[PDB]
Amino acid sequence: MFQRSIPALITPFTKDNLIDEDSFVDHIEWQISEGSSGLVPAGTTGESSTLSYEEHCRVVELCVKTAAGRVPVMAGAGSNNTKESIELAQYAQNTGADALLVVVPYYNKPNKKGLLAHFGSIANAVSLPIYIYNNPSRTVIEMDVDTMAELVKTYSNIVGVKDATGRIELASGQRIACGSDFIQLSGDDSSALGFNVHGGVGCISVTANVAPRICAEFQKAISEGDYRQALEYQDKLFPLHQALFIEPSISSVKYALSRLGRNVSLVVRAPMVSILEKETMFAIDQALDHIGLCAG
Amino acid sequence: MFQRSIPALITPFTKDNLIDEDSFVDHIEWQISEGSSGLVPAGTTGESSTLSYEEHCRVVELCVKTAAGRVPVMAGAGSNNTKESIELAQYAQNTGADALLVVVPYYNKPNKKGLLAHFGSIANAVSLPIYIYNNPSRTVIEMDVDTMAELVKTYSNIVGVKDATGRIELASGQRIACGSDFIQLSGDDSSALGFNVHGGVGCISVTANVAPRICAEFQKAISEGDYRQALEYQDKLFPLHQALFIEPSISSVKYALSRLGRNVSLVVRAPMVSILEKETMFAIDQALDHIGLCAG
Amino acid sequence: MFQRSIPALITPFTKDNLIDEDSFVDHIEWQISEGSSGLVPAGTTGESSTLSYEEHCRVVELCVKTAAGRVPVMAGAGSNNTKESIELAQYAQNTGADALLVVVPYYNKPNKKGLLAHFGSIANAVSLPIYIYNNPSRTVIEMDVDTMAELVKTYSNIVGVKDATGRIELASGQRIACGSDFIQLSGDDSSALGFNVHGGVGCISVTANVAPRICAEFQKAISEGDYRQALEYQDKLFPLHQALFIEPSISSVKYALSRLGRNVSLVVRAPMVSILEKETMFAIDQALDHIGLCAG
Amino acid sequence: MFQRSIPALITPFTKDNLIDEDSFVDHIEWQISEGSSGLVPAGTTGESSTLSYEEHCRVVELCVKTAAGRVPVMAGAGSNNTKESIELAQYAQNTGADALLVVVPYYNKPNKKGLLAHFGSIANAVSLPIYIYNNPSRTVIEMDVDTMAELVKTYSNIVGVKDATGRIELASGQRIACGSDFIQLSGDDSSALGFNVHGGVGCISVTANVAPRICAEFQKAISEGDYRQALEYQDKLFPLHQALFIEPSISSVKYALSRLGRNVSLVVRAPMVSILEKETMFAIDQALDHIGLCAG
Repeated sequence: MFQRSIPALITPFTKDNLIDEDSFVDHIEWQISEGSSGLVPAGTTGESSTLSYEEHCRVVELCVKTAAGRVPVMAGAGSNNTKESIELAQYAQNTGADALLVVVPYYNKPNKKGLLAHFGSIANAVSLPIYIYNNPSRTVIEMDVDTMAELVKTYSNIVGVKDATGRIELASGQRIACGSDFIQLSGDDSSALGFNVHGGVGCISVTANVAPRICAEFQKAISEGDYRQALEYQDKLFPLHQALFIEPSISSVKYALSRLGRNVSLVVRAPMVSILEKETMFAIDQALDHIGLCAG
Repeated sequence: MFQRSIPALITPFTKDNLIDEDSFVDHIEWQISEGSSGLVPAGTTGESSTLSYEEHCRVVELCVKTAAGRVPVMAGAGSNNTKESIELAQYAQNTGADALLVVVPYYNKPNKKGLLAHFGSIANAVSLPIYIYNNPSRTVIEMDVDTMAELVKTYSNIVGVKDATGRIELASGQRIACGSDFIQLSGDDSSALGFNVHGGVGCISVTANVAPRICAEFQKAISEGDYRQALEYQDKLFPLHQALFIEPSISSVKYALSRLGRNVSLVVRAPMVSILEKETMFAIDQALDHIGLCAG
Repeated sequence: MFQRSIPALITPFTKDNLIDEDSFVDHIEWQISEGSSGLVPAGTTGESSTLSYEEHCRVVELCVKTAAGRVPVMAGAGSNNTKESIELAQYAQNTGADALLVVVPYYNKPNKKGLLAHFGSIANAVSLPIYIYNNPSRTVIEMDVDTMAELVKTYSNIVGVKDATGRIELASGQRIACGSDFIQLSGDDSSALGFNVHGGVGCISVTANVAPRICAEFQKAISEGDYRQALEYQDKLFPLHQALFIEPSISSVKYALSRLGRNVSLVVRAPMVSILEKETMFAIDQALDHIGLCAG
Repeated sequence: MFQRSIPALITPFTKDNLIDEDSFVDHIEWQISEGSSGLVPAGTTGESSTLSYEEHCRVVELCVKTAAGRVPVMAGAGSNNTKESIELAQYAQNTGADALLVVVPYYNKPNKKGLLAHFGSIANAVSLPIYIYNNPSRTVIEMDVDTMAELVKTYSNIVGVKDATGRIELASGQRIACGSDFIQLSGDDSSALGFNVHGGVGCISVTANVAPRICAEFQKAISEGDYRQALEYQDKLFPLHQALFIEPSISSVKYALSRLGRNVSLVVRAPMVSILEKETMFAIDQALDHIGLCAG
């Protein structure tokens, strides 16, 4: 269902700090027409932390409605509050999302029993497929392979993992412990290539917001086993993958989009800021030039 | 205003998962009568992450009402959403809190510019004193000393720090950069003794929920400069400090209070769980009995 | 020159704690005849830390003489003492080694200028090609890509890197900064597969000591672009890669060899010990059974 | 036997890269006359890693000879090679050292069983008191409290710890597990103050090489229980402690001694370098002048 290049969509805002619905719809349309194979609205790159409950639901509804069955929609239903995660997940199901992205809880640092209770509670409350989002660079705690495999064995609707660790030996461990039917998606753009050769089938991507066509061509080459061409694409994309997280990626991505001439405002929500250092903007501009996408 | 032993209060719940208002009031009154010098409602140990906005506000209101001016109240007023932080902060001010505890944002990892924007926006929105809560073991990012000093220099109501790093060299750096008038409180029970000799004047404490009298005695000895006596208390308390975070301290504290005969249910909100391993309960019971806390 | 599967050779010892020269020769012969493409004597897996200067030179001499030009020999010349590294490197050159493996200095933690001085001093003292061995899990410090690229640009005989980080995004960075002529070898068995698709051409391997034929077949499949078959080999080898570093790999490898019936004693040198936990030996035995190599 | 301020002595070298025996003797005599209470020759700050066996021995012999029983001498006698450690330890005993400093092995990462074998073999080979030097920021592995206690319980001449973690909670854990008779010395200048209030009785110090009198005064105030006075010294010394490890402290200490007019050359052995950035020298000079150390 989910494969190849899947943007973790930004959430654009107006000058007045409302959801810029027309910008969001346009970005989704453009993503689909440039070759993105799926959509993740209201994830981390979507600024889930600074959306109200209502706005989070609106972002998911609007992504589901816009996509209109053309590509599958994996709605962000992440929080560190299990009851709220259930409510987000049930809203996503009822509005027509195809799957759920559920982050390992951050900040309050549950132990293994707490992870089983969190993901089990969600799995019991919805019938949609659930993807575990493992990102210890943000959550501190990391779901281990034994816990992942136990969840996969216990609950039919826990089907996959967004693996943002960038440690691809884990892709092999997860493939052996959970089975080759388990859907593994990279959550780290710069190691997505190696992640797929170890068993992954796609990438939930920051850079795809900015360069959807080349990211789609990159993932197509991997799926066809043209790993020579995929490396050629890797070498062209890697400087952009890296430039987009010199400073926080949500600000960096929106800057890159405006420099491409897209209808996306620079506005982000505190504690994120839109101001980038001169050297950061130049690193992004040169990485975009290097993929032609700008100057050539 | 804030000094010696200050519990980061638990938020007790009923078997029906409502706020146990009677248990909360009794806990505060017991804490005061045993020597706690101040109160922090709706912090991390207070399960702020699993409280709704209205419950969080109600916990703060109740704590202010119950303290009745006997001890100062530092309300938890911080999330990783600046607008929500301002809303919790302004509620706390209008209901009569004496100060605010504002955590460095977790999960979404702002950069230094974002920290200045976050803490600056909160400081401009209230007139109450603000304490920066630095806990990188939960937030991943760490506010550095230059940023902390800039905030103190820029905003007159940014007045202190909850320093939960456990790296007491930072106490010396913050004392020099921010001034000896900057109020430093330990956020790490096990290193609170050294923290104070480096410049701190108290501890926002997990263990004080369980053992408020001995924790108050420990801090009193420190403020009297009886460091020999403070080290004897340290040796009695350290095993309990340590046993309470074998598993998440929220669950462990409520287990301990229940065992001591306090009217506190075991209930916690997912992803916390109340089930503890037997080896964990055994370690807690041994540390409680070494101190001599069972009335029976 | 160096490609595919290259064992970091163990150094066998007799009951009496001398170098077991006949065992070493036999292990080398067996490695070559099973398909290993190169040899690294007196590296980390070779217990370089507990060899005398004389014994280190003897191990390199004996590996060079045994190999007799059939496969290339990359001699360990690593220490955290630059003068001693020069002496080891010059001995290796004079005895007929084909290249040098030079670890980033451990324990004394030089800064970037110190790394330039260390690797530059060695590059000036020999004409052999030098491979940088980056392993911060043992050295704490990590050579960054700018430093690596500067060394490669400055000195003709710094030609490659043993990259033991297991973070394969670095393979892409090193490929772009140092050029595709730069020889990158994985130093992490479990991520070797993804490391090669990102630009690597081989692996300096622990597991190859134990399963040289399958490791050689694994690397052959990668070099032929049969990444489907390589993944099949990965899934068979990964449990053995992981089982060999539950406890220190030098002890684990020698245990595995004796369980295969090879003439290798269990003896290691303090502070390493030969005693393995029951659960460790069983994890290794099952991983060997899973590659048939034992039971079938 | 060991208490208050104990420099980890630098090893000065000549322009020809020989041991500057005259400079070393003058440094020791100056350290004693300024209040240092003991001496550690041929430790980390003494560039043990770049000394030959015969130079290391000569540094220890000279330090013992020069101290002339006025202050005790704790010889560096530890590498990551147990047999070499025994040889350095036995030399130190036979030349008249009072105790031994034995680092947890670096680079080759023994497990707990290996630590027991390492420290046990050394303890059985000498009758001198042994101090465990725990410095995971250099060794990666960290001796845990259970292992330390087992060693103290098993070997009567394992008597104390050099604890360079900077995590003073470990001081409380070691005091409880090993006994209040276990001698704890800080290995981290910046946290030495809190370390002592948690149970320590002195500091094996980098900064004491540069500022031995004020460091001795600082430690004297602590042992007198004048913690208010100790905090005033902390505030004066902390900027110097910090400035001396902007770049490797070996280079920074010799730079500072040279600037103060001591007969100590700048020479260091690769991979250390004597060249410091101007911003580093400026920070050191400012911290030296804040204390008032320039005679001119």
